Amino acid sequence: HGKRYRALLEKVDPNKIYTIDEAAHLVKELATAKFDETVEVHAKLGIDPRRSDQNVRGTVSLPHGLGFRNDKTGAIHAPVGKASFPPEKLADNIRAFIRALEAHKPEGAKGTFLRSVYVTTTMGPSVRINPHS
RNA sequence: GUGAAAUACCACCCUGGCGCGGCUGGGGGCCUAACCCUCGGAUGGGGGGACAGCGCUUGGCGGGCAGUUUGACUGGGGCGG
Ligand SMILES: [Mg+2]
Ligand SMILES: [Mg+2]
Ligand SMILES: [Mg+2]
Ligand SMILES: [Mg+2]
Ligand SMILES: [Mg+2]
Ligand SMILES: [Mg+2]
Ligand SMILES: [Mg+2]
Ligand SMILES: [Mg+2]
Ligand SMILES: [Mg+2]
Ligand SMILES: [Mg+2]
Ligand SMILES: [Mg+2]
Ligand SMILES: [Mg+2]
Ligand SMILES: [Mg+2]
Ligand SMILES: [Mg+2]
Repeated sequence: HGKRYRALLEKVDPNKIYTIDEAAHLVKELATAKFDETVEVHAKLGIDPRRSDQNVRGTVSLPHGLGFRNDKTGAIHAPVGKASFPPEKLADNIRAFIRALEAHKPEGAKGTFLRSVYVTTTMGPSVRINPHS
């Protein structure tokens, strides 16, 4: 890689599990990008994609504005916006969409579901965050 | 742009691979000091050796033994029915 996140990886730690509100505020400072940062935080899920009965879909737009689908490998992705929103508001938006997921969580789906959510951007790292606290 | 999927820095995952480490399971070899055998001698020497033996536990083979079962009707009983 470059020195983009080799300047930035000694301040942000993947090893020791973290929670949202303390690890939420660093998402715009962790991206050294030149342009237009669109943050994406994600976790994979414990449902077997090999059966379509357990899949999940929809379109639910976020309150704040532009600026959910599971794959066949069983992870989850979604855009939360554009550069736009600041660092301290996302404790409000970092628990926002994350509670729209579990709405359509399947019943015959087996296992702990939000597994490892790593707060990231298009431009950014692996850092542990709790889905809840 | 004629394949529908886009060839960026990223993370989050699939599949096989190596790499380190964490809990590890399995194999091999050598060693002696437990344990076993032995030695005119021994707090020692030689041999076998963590096997074997012995305890607890697992499943198996098991008339060598043990306890028993092996029906009634019936022109006697069995055989047949
Ligand atoms: Mg030897
Ligand atoms: Mg010896
Ligand atoms: Mg001796
Ligand atoms: Mg000896
Ligand atoms: Mg020897
Ligand atoms: Mg033994
Ligand atoms: Mg008998
Ligand atoms: Mg018998
Ligand atoms: Mg008899
Ligand atoms: Mg009779
Ligand atoms: Mg008669
Ligand atoms: Mg008669
Ligand atoms: Mg008769
Ligand atoms: Mg008869």
